[PDB]
Amino acid sequence: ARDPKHDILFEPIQIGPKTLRNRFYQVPHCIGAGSDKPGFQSAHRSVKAEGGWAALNTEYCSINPESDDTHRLSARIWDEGDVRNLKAMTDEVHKYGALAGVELWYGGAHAPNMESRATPRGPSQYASEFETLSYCKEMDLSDIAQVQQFYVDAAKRSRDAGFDIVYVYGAHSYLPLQFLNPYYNKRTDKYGGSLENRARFWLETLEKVKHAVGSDCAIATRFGVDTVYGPGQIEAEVDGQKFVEMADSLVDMWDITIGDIAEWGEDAGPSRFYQQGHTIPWVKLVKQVSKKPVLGVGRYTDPEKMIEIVTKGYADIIGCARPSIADPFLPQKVEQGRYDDIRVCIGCNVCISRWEIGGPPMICTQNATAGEEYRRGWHPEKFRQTKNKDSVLIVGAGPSGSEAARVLMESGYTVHLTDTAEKIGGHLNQVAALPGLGEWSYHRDYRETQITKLLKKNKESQLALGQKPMTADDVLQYGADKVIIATGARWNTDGTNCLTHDPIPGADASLPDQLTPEQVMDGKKKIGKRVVILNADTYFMAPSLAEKLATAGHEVTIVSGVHLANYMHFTLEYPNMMRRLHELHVEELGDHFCSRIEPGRMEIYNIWGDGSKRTYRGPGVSPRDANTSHRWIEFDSLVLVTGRHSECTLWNELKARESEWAENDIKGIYLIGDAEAPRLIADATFTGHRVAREIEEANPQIAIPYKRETIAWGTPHMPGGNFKIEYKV
Amino acid sequence: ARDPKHDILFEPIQIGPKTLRNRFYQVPHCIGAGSDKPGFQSAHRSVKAEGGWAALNTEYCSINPESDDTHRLSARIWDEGDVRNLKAMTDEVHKYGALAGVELWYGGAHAPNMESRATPRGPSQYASEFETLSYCKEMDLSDIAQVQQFYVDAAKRSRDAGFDIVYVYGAHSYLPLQFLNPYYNKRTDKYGGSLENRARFWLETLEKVKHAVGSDCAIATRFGVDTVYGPGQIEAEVDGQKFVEMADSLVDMWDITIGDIAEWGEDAGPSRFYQQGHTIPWVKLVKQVSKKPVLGVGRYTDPEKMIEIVTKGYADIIGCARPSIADPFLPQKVEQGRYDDIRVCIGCNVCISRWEIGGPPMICTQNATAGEEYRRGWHPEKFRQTKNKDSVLIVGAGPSGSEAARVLMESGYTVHLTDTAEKIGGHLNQVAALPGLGEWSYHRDYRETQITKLLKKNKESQLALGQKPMTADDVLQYGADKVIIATGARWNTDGTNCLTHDPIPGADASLPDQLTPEQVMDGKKKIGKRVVILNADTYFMAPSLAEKLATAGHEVTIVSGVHLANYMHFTLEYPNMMRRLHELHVEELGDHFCSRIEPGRMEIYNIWGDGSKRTYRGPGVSPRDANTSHRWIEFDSLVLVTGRHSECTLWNELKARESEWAENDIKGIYLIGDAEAPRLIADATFTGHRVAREIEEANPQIAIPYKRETIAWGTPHMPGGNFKIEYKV
Ligand SMILES: *c1c(C)c(C)cc2c1nc1c(=O)[nH]c(=O)nc-1n2C[C@H](O)[C@H](O)[C@H](O)COP(=O)(O)O
Ligand SMILES: *c1c(C)c(C)cc2c1nc1c(=O)[nH]c(=O)nc-1n2C[C@H](O)[C@H](O)[C@H](O)COP(=O)(O)O
Ligand SMILES: Nc1ncnc2c1ncn2[C@@H]1O[C@H](COP(=O)(O)OP(=O)(O)O)[C@@H](O)[C@H]1O
Ligand SMILES: Nc1ncnc2c1ncn2[C@@H]1O[C@H](COP(=O)(O)OP(=O)(O)O)[C@@H](O)[C@H]1O
Ligand code: SF4
Ligand code: SF4
Repeated sequence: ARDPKHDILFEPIQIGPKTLRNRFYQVPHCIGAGSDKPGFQSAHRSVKAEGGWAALNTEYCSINPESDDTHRLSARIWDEGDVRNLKAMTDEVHKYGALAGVELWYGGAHAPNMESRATPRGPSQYASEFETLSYCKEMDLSDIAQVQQFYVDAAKRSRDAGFDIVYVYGAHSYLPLQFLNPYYNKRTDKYGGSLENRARFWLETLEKVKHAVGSDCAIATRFGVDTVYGPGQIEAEVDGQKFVEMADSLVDMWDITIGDIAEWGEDAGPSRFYQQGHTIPWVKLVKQVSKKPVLGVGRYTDPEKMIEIVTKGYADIIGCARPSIADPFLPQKVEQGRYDDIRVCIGCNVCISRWEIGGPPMICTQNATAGEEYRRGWHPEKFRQTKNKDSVLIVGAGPSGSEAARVLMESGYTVHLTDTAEKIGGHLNQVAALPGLGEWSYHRDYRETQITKLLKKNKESQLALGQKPMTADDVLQYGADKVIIATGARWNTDGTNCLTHDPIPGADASLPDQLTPEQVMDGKKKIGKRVVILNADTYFMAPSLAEKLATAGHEVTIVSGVHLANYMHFTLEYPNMMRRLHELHVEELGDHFCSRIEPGRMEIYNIWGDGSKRTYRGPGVSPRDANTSHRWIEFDSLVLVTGRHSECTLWNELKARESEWAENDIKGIYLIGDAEAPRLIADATFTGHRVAREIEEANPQIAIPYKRETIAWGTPHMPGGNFKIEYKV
Repeated sequence: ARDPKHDILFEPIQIGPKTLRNRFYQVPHCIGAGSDKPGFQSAHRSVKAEGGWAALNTEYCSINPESDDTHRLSARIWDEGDVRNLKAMTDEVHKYGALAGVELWYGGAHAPNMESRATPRGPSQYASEFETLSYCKEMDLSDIAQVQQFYVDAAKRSRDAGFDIVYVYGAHSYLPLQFLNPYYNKRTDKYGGSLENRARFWLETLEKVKHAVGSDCAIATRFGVDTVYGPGQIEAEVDGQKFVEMADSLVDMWDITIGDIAEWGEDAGPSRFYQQGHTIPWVKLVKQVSKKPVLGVGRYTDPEKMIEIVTKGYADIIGCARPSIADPFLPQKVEQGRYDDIRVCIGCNVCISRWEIGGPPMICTQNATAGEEYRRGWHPEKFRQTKNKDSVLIVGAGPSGSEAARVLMESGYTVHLTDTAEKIGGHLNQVAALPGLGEWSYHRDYRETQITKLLKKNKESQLALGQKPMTADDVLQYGADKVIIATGARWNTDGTNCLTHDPIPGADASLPDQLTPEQVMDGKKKIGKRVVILNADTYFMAPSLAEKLATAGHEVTIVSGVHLANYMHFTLEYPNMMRRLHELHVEELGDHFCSRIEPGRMEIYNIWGDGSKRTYRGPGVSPRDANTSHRWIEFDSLVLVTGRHSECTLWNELKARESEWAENDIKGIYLIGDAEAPRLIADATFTGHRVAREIEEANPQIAIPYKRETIAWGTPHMPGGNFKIEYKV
């Protein structure tokens, strides 16, 4: 039964000329579809509509080619061709009884315009702090009028495309906020200086947009009410509440964020630094002055926390981005009282990393169907049922083997899942114990819960933990029709790394003064005072180990041959991670790698130490002057973070005996997850989901084709257009 | 007329079953189109076919989704959709009598598969040294047979698509090279160990592809004959030549490069480091052993250098990528003896920088129609002719103003171009005087030459240099119908920068101990011994000034608030630039910026010195602990490289008197290039090209729409497919 206290989340609420059916609201978020992948855009949003979300929004939607985010992918509403592509989404969302919203965007200099080559315009000329080679033209009064007109023409196309909700977007330090914020706005005319003057651009845009479409569409606005930068950008109790009072009469609904664009991880709070509800102290300030409905995101996954912010009067509506990606059916699950089916977001920001890299589609660590709904036909809650009695043995219960188990049981198969480990979750169990990573637990907590539930409904299925390791003969004599090897990866013990692909002389994790991540996380092997971490990985392991050891009292130096924490730029974790290492006194030596190791010392070299001039010097000889930067540094312990290898011994043994499978009635054995190749957790989860989805295909080791959303030559994007080459001569 | 010694370049040569009409060959190169923008792909290659190139190749062309380069854009030949898209290019290239070629690609772990999410396969499992989070599965024998079959199926699709030339691609350390090269290949079976074994994968692939399509298509191979890394990878006189001998009977034509993928600026050599012909010492080693036609790229633009390598017997064919982008008509121009019309590539690698960023279309510093042929209808050598006698005044002869003059004169307009400078070229004249950048001067040399010749045939046009600066009154009284303002930008003199968008206290380049780039390049202002460069720019200025200053004997420290030379990662200059700074003893302080300057000293701070934990602390205060890393450093001279600002005073004065334009018979005044917003040189050039092409449009200040190559919802990419959402249930 639904807890009756949760009934309030299912009450409707008026927003201008529209009604939201409940309090679950998907705020605008990127997915890597834009107006470019209309199947993905429409499936991803309409699965959530079917899942019960009251309103579904596009990501940021450019109003004109001079706000082109290429190389990143935004939605666009430039012309009739975009109207058609985006209407595929509004039509589909409407079929499930939800509203659709579009977030009208203009970036100023933050949009680098790499496709359009156009010049962005802004309140003053500046080079973007985020796109540092991108500059804008300072607007004159006619520029201001013409960009306001872009907004009006876009709002009109938006109504043509079937949208119910139209935003003017002034969060993440985009144009309306640029004019509001003296960090950007240095004008001394009537659009700069006092708050009334600084607000003028956004207020006139709202008035013009509302005048164009507002009796048909709700006019929303998204506002970074505090830049979380201190004085000198926007402060909630200085300009923020006061802007709200100025704009309140024009806005049908407030959508509130904090932070800027360069560090928008302050908005999309990674769980490493921020808990559910972290934005409350700023967001709550808006309902203190607004007489309109208000939401403000804060990684809300828990209906207990949701009813708290509503009954205490801090927000009227529950806005979510990530939680809707991890679980498009979150609302229906709360409505039906299926709390234990809720697939809770871990705030890892892998979904965001995709968009930040610029171009790739979204993926999600929890939800292997995000991005897959359209092109592979994978609905998160509906699985093809087996028509046979086949059984599957799965060796290994980390993200990949556990997801395979969950999906195969959902599809009706008999599944035996086994692991030496005491509990489900494989390498994630030690990872989630790293400083800050505690919520990454939820990935294996969800799978433990679901697998336990699923066992009750197939009676032949089985979960066996803390078992002896499976051997090739155990597998061969197990009795399963098909077998999945999901045995994971381990960190290298011998210095092998992506720069040289070879061991490092003297590297050996069995020695008393060297350790792998696993040995560090296990916490039995002694670690001395001075610790060097030798790093050839660009994600979280080395910085997380550095933080762990430094908080535990060690003097830590990281020697990195690749850009330290580079992938954390994309998950937005990097700025706070670097501040954390700095507070903790961790020393960083970038651009160095290690050519050999001995007890208590290691030799390092600057990676740019070879001569700059290449000549042909013949065979057997380097074409550059020799690198003479080598020097010795000391340590008491050396932690090797140099890369990973697949644990695929068992697979190798079974394959060498493939001639024996048929006589043992084994029809197939497949290799997934880290054991095939070291993957992101999201991608290991994906491989388990995919093999389970395709377990009946000719070769389940290899994905079948997905639908591609690429133009077909001979079909013009513009309706009635001419697709042929035409020179202007 | 053509020099008779160039006649050799126009002799045909047989390659297997096909005939090249001349010795001008466009090797495979990225353009940002692949099979996804079939308009762009077909227009870009077919203009060159019209321009006399004997063969035009697609870029690297994936044979299967488990070699997907997303976020970077490759061609693809995975299915019938791609066959239709690429056939637009083969049909268009054939219309002009050239051969069309495709480059069959499989990247191993170098392809990060961010769209497909499939697992790449390789000779041994490694993490790519270029994509450092991307790992492959080690190939067993069936894997090898399967990937070989992918090449075969792609080659059959290629013949369907109408290609004449099919490559097995084994350069830039892609898969055939990975099996060849013990840096990657650690196998101990019959595909590893000896040369014969290491070559077996590439040899079998060639035999299979030749078998499938060889009667119909020339089989070419691209080979990184030396990795330029010394022993430990491929060396030309060790494995290189011996491999050519083993494969010679299978290959119709050799296409030779040097270098790997992580540092492929050794192949696409930047003029900063490499002259025309820089590859000859390695390339000529192939004809020492091969009996087949051979080419090897080397930034060839001069026909004198071209006949040298053919008459000496070092190559049979002139392969080009960049020269063909700068001038699609280079071969016709040589054929007709129009040497002074040749637009010579400057080796800036801005074209490549787009590809490297991942996703955007190619652009070109010399050729402002690259990427624009299809979507704007801009042919590089055909100009719509004016039908009126309108005159245009152009103030400033830098890359934008001189491009605008050139195009307007080619279009039949009367133009008067004026500048205070003694020579055409604007800010490029000092830029090209920086260490290594002398070849960048070709951009202005081309325009100086072209403008001089256009004046001889456009008799009412005029060039005036060494002029007094134009004032607003001079412009208003000048007598032109239209005016273009192209007055450029300057480096900031008060510390204004992209981090704070404000001046720095104490910054002022009028002080004797502080200098701008222009003051350094001018050479008059004295510079002291200890130099600090303060940098907030990510491209070439700060590194290039550091080189110049350290080579002149100064002790140089670079304090950089942004990632130093970040943009040079994309131009492939970064690795030799860092080696150059290291060998000159230039010190770098990354992650710091500057809070105030005084005579001989400046206060710097660590950019990550703020506390890592954000909390609500109310207005007037930072949400984090204070940054306490501030410290002073001394200098004798401080070079300010903090950002640029438009020089738009003349513009602002004319706009302030817009009410007088009609009295003075001025129909419009437009603002282009760096004076509208500081741009890359390629983009400043584009703005002048654009306004010239669009001088008759309603508002030439703003680009008209271009044709968009994005899918139309309702049309499936696969012929006969179903575009509608369908779930697998
Ligand atoms: C993209 C990505 C994938 C994320 C998760 C957030 C996001 C994305 N793109 C956005 C955009 O197009 N416009 C916009 O206004 N906001 C965008 N976001 C931020 C998102 O809307 C939320 O503000 C944050 O994710 C925090 O909310 P929550 O995920 O904790 O609920
Ligand atoms: C992309 C880019 C834009 C550049 C100019 C070169 C290039 C690109 N992509 C390539 C790819 O798809 N396959 C391939 O084999 N080579 C590719 N290239 C390298 C190019 O082919 C030449 O080897 C170099 O540019 C050197 O030749 P040149 O430009 O000096 O004539
Ligand atoms: N022979 C084996 N028998 C049983 N379990 C195994 C065996 N080999 C490895 N495992 C288990 O396989 C799991 C792989 O999990 P993990 O490393 O998280 O991989 P992934 O991320 O691919 O899911 C580990 O929990 C490990 O205990
Ligand atoms: N008032 C003026 N009258 C004539 N020329 C000017 C005036 N102001 C600036 N210039 C010239 O304009 C040119 C601008 O060139 P440049 O800086 O290279 O801009 P861009 O990169 O946009 O082409 C310089 O050569 C400069 O001398
Ligand atoms: S990738 Fe991590 S963050 Fe993003 S929605 Fe999924 S799960 Fe939450
Ligand atoms: S961008 Fe530069 S290197 Fe590339 S083709 Fe054009 S002029 Fe040559």
